[PDB]
Amino acid sequence: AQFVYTMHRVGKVVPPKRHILKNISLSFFPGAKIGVLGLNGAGKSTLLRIMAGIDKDIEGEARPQPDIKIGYLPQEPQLNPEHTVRESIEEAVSEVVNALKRLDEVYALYADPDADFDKLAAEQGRLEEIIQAHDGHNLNVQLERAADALRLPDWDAKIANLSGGERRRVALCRLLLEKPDMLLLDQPTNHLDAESVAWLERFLHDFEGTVVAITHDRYFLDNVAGWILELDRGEGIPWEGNYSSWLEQKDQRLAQEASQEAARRKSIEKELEWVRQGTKGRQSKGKARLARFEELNSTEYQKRNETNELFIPPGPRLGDKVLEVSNLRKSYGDRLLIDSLSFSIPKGAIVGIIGPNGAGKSTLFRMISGQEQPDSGTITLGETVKLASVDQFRDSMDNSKTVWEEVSGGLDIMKIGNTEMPSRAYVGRFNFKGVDQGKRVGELSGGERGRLHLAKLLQVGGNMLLLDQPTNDLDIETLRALENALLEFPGCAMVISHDRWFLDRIATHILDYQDEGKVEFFEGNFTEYEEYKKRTLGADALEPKRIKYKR
RNA sequence: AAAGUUACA
RNA sequence: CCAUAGGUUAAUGAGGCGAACCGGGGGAACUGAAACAUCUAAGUACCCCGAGGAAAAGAAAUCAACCGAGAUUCCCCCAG
RNA sequence: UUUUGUAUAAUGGGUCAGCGACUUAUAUUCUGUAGCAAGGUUAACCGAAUAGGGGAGCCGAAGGGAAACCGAGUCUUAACUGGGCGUUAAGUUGCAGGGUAUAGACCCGAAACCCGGUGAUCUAGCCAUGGGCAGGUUGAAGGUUGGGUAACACUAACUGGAGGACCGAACCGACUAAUGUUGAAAAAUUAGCGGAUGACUUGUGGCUGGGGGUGAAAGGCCAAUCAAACCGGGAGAUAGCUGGUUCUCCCCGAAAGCUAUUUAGGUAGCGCCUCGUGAAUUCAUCUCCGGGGGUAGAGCACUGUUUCGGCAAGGGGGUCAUCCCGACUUACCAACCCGAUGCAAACUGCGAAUACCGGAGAAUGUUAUCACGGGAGACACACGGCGGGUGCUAACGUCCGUC
RNA sequence: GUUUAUUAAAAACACAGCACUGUGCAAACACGAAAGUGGACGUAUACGGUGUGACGCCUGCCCGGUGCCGGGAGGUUAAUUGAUGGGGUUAGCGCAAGCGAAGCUCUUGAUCGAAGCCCCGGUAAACGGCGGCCGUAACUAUAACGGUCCUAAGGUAGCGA
RNA sequence: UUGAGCCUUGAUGUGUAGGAUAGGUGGGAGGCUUUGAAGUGUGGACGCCAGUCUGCAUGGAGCCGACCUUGAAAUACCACCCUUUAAUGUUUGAUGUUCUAACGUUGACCCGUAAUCCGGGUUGCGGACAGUGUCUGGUGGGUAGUUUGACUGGGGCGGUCUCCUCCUAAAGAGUAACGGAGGAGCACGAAGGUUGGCUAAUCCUGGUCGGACAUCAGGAGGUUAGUGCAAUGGCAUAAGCCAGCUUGACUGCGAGCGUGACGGCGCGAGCAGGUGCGAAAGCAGGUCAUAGUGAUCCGGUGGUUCUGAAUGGAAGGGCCAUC
RNA sequence: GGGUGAUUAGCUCAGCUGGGAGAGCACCUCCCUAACAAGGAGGGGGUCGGCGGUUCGAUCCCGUCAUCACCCACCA
Ligand SMILES: Nc1ncnc2c1ncn2[C@@H]1O[C@H](COP(=O)(O)OP(=O)(O)OP(=O)(O)O)[C@@H](O)[C@H]1O
Ligand SMILES: Nc1ncnc2c1ncn2[C@@H]1O[C@H](COP(=O)(O)OP(=O)(O)OP(=O)(O)O)[C@@H](O)[C@H]1O
Ligand SMILES: [Mg+2]
Ligand SMILES: [Mg+2]
Ligand SMILES: [Mg+2]
Ligand SMILES: [Mg+2]
Ligand SMILES: [Mg+2]
Ligand SMILES: [Mg+2]
Ligand SMILES: [Mg+2]
Ligand SMILES: [Mg+2]
Ligand SMILES: [Mg+2]
Ligand SMILES: [Mg+2]
Ligand SMILES: [Mg+2]
Ligand SMILES: [Mg+2]
Ligand SMILES: [Mg+2]
Ligand SMILES: [Mg+2]
Ligand SMILES: [Mg+2]
Ligand SMILES: [Mg+2]
Ligand SMILES: [Mg+2]
Ligand SMILES: [Mg+2]
Ligand SMILES: [Mg+2]
Ligand SMILES: [Mg+2]
Ligand SMILES: [Mg+2]
Ligand SMILES: [Mg+2]
Ligand SMILES: [Mg+2]
Ligand code: NA
Ligand code: NA
Repeated sequence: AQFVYTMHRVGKVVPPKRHILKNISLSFFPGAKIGVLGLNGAGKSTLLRIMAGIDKDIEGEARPQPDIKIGYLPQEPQLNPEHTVRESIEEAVSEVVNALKRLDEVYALYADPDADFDKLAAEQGRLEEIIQAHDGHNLNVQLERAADALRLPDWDAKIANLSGGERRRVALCRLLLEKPDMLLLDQPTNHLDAESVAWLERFLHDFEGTVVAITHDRYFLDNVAGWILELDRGEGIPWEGNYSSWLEQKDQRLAQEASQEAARRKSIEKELEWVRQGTKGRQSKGKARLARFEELNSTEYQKRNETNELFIPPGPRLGDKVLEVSNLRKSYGDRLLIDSLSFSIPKGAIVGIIGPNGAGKSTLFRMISGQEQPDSGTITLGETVKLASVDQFRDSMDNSKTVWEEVSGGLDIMKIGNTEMPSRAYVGRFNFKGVDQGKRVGELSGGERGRLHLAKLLQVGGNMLLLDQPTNDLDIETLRALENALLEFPGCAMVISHDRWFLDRIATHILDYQDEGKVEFFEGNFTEYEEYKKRTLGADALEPKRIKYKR
């Protein structure tokens, strides 16, 4: 069984001397499915950037087999805002389109005999060969089939005027149109809804080539992965099994490491007590034991686990009238997202906003924050309400600035409502508890980017929160910390998310989008929402179709 | 399940 | 009945000793390195086996450089 | 002899006579001398063999560059106005001598390491075999006969003769003292002392052998030797350590410092010594001239420390609305400004004498100066004067500078 | 009883007794390149090693450390095997460049890979270990008692200048 | 019993539009089935739930193309086929059980032989285990060879060991002590280069929250400030502070010096080539200076046909830059 | 004589090359109770040993002294 990829002694060093990856020796075999786990900063995206060939700085040797295609989807897929849907899409088939245009230019040869045959007719064969390498002529059908299978927006739509989920779908389609042999995915379900994620995971299970996927979720991982690469601090640990068994193994590993560190502390204290005694005569003391103690005094890497410190500052006191919408309606062109929506938000409530992609979830936040003007108006907030909004996109932070400068603005004392707070203490409240204040925004990882985003955008101190997909790149630990912080909140919050479990653990009012632009509002949590649906239900259970890619 | 004590004419 | 091992009798040799030299089987350490462990001393001292008047080697599956020389051994250079 | 320094009460020598320590291979550099000279010279070897042949070679006349390569030039560099190394000075082979290298390498001297053998006639254990233990005590089990008991159990007397049992000779030891310590004796004698039928003692003969044995275990014993026997060899181990180093005269004449050191008592480069060669009013002294100081002394503008006055903010405890504006007390702690007065290695708005650096001028001085080359020794210093650190303004203390 | 022949005869060694442990016999163990011997012409009521040391009353708590015993799941892991990638050479395609078949080579090293170690239990007549500070009762004299920190556990019986 | 691979035989391929599950080109015409059907009843499998594939039963001659309005055409073969899958083979690999014939036997019997040695022969029992050889991981004071620094008011213990600043240090340099005080093992693509511009600390007076001290205004003062970090020396022409443009934090050299015992270290005008700033004169080969460090060996990386053990390459060397 | 460590609320102790400074029980009030204990609710405390120092911060960093706790004083 010839492998597909190999890494031997692969090591990476980041600023100062930090071995994110140390001695990672691995082989990737045909038909494999690997899920890469770890905390927010472990080095998963680093390892995939190495596997994509983008990073060659590493120590060791990492290489794929020759003439195998690696399709790399990062966790920051960039697209051309000028481009429309088709203008961004065809770049994945640009060879065929460019060659076809060249054929159109060449066809004037047989009209005008200028440099007739010995100069370009021979190259016409090379052009027809590059068409033949693909289907080429039946290309519009390929594009239509891909768009149908991935539920892409119509090609006339622009890219800036696109929802985050559909943006990720465009990136997925442009990646998979290349038709590679090894997929590298960096959180491929970042902004996807339930149907999109289910289709993607079925496709991944069907994929013939190798798949290496980074995921902070567990159910999609149980679906797709064949084995897990833990990727702890420094070292990568393979594992055969499911997420819960791997979790058990991980707790056992961390408990053993904690016990060994405690024993090390014990032995070091004992030997220090020995070192701090006198010679007692003209006898040994001994340099061998001194050397043993000096080498025993070493350094161990503590886990940079976020855990429960996510600091949501308390806003101003909130009256009973918080938010009210009456007959809200919004449409774009001919497709309408919200139609005759009315609801009131009692104080203290967490509102789980759910629905498919581009259904209007983010545009609702735009109206509430006042950046968009509804057709049917009647959005209102109580006079005590102070709004703090967290966007679906992090594209507002200066990647040059450091963490502390970007969060705090450079002022040593930070004002949060009534109380002045030390900026360094406030930043450290968001797990940047060391010299992590010095890291650059661009050099931060995706999960650290989300944490810094929350830190910068919760400082306004509003007692109404408008969080749009707040747990995008976060792992389970930061997710739990955020859930606890949201629970210990005096004000009220509206959270848009696609994590059903995270939304269920905190939501008190469900705002769910449906077809034909109806936004059903339900006061209650997800358990009683499901119970209400069961009480007044409809008889069927089959959502998907799982269309195809090939042919 | 827990439930101790509290000087006399 | 086999046959072999074994036994018996003959003839034929060799045993042991000896100074060095010679071929082989094993093979130190002190010392030097200003310590020492790679390294050196040194394949030396020593032990053992086997010859001979010498012994070993010896007649290219050797060198050399498109010219060539022609088995082995020893001496002087090459060259510290 | 060793030392800073010895009559030293530090070492060595009783004395005589004899012996006793810088040698010999090669190789290399320098000096003298001899021969030839841009040449000199052969080695092995042949040889009627100190000749004569033999020129294989070696050194020299050309260097530069890592090299290719170029060449009285070359290298560097894109190139050098450049710069480094060379060109404008004879070598070579003997002989004698001074060094160095390898050999024991000036002589003597370890404790040790390795190799091969000799030892269990001493002593450790064990094995086979066969001897020794005067004399006297105590009385175990068991047994018998009676009492007993249903039978036992038990009990008495008699018996019996156990025991790493008791006392004590031979025998085996070795606790105490004295003597003896160039002894009667390289461990004993004398007077006492312990065991003395046992894990005893003893004869003869065996067996275990050196990182091995044996050990009722002390590192004990293994031929008067044992934390690794003895004999022979490697072997003249090695010894930065000690000792010793032998005839005479003449000339010059040190150092005990710096730097480095697995280095401090060793060594290396430099300083200082000597010999040779070559060179300049080269060097030294004094006079004059041109310089830089930040020392002694002094001073208090600076950094600090100080006293005393005069102005005096502020600061600490009471008299009050023991919140405000503070409204009033210091026989005041107190730097800030001024007037006086001190102190300072790490203070300076000042500042010598000397010393040092350079120039000129004589006189004087066996060139005293510098460079190169051969040979060293020395790198433990001592005290005294002057300037100081340290110490106690101690030390024949210790550490620097200078004489 | 033994011991430092030759300054130590003792409280030292031994000892009967005790315990732990190994050992199923071609025993463990020891001497020995080996053969083979002892153990033993014995056979777990036997033999070896270790500690303690008649007898009497006893021998408390700690398995965290070191060792030993058991476990096998997972991790790390040797020699082996030599996939894969890279390079050297060159028949040719080019005779300007450069590429490069087959072979042969240099290197790199996928896959396979046991015991140990990590890990999980046990074991102290295995080697070993067996706490602080503060307050508190008719005098502060002391604390039966209490608070708290730490530990693997905090020294029990009995002895004690 | 399995694991893996390979060859066959099957089975399988729901987009939209389309008659309805359409893999790809085919390449061709009609074949299929009658060697018994286009079906009904029945059983399993797949099932993107439409459905097409299937073992059967009497009945056994009709299903699609061809026709085209779809990007494409009609399981209407064998294909070498792609995708998944399942079966018999095939190799191999693992584990297990049985066997005997290697091997063991310190079981019995027989012979050599008048011998509990040894050998041979029968037989029993184990048995490809055990055991040994080579290679290899672990353990291994059982044994062996060694190491285990120096200074030091004796040694040990404590402290120190390299570099920078001041004093000791005696007005040139240098100058010791286990003398007296402190620091370094870096920082900076600006905090470097230039060209312009600018001048502090502290105090007094007036001024909204606002005072002992924030920002403002004017007066004294005159560097008591500042310098990336110790101390010393220096700095107004600022070496201090601000801004524009920038990369001289250049490459090859280098008269001449200073300082070292040397290794080495430092300063440097000027020359050549290119550059930045400035209108120019000019300045710039790092930073106000003095700390911020490590010889050689060995090896790594890039460049250079300098070398290349017959020749052409190459390996390995050298040179340059660097780790 | 030399060396080391500790100092944090009333007590015993945790405390990030910074971030009012924390835990048990003590203390305060209120419930519960005839009344106390125990139990339950609320609450407050601080020289971070002290003058010192590179610092965006000194509790943890920064020489020192103050005290109590140790350790060593060997050949001699
Ligand atoms: N140049 C850099 N210098 C210093 N730290 C860096 C640099 N680049 C990245 N890092 C750090 O390396 C860490 C690893 O980041 P990385 O993106 O690999 O993590 P991740 O686990 O893959 O993230 P995520 O799951 O959130 O996408 C982060 O903490 C990041 O800040
Ligand atoms: N300016 C616009 N013109 C046209 N269409 C627009 C415009 N802005 C947004 N849309 C579209 O309208 C829909 C609204 O989507 P929106 O960004 O509000 O979030 P969502 O789709 O509800 O959520 P999510 O961000 O999670 O996908 C999307 O389909 C989006 O592409
Ligand atoms: Mg040796
Ligand atoms: Mg030596
Ligand atoms: Mg030695
Ligand atoms: Mg022959
Ligand atoms: Mg006398
Ligand atoms: Mg004398
Ligand atoms: Mg001569
Ligand atoms: Mg003998
Ligand atoms: Mg007597
Ligand atoms: Mg005898
Ligand atoms: Mg011997
Ligand atoms: Mg001898
Ligand atoms: Mg020798
Ligand atoms: Mg004289
Ligand atoms: Mg010396
Ligand atoms: Mg002196
Ligand atoms: Mg244990
Ligand atoms: Mg085990
Ligand atoms: Mg040893
Ligand atoms: Mg200027
Ligand atoms: Mg220039
Ligand atoms: Mg210009
Ligand atoms: Mg080369
Ligand atoms: Na990532
Ligand atoms: Na959106």
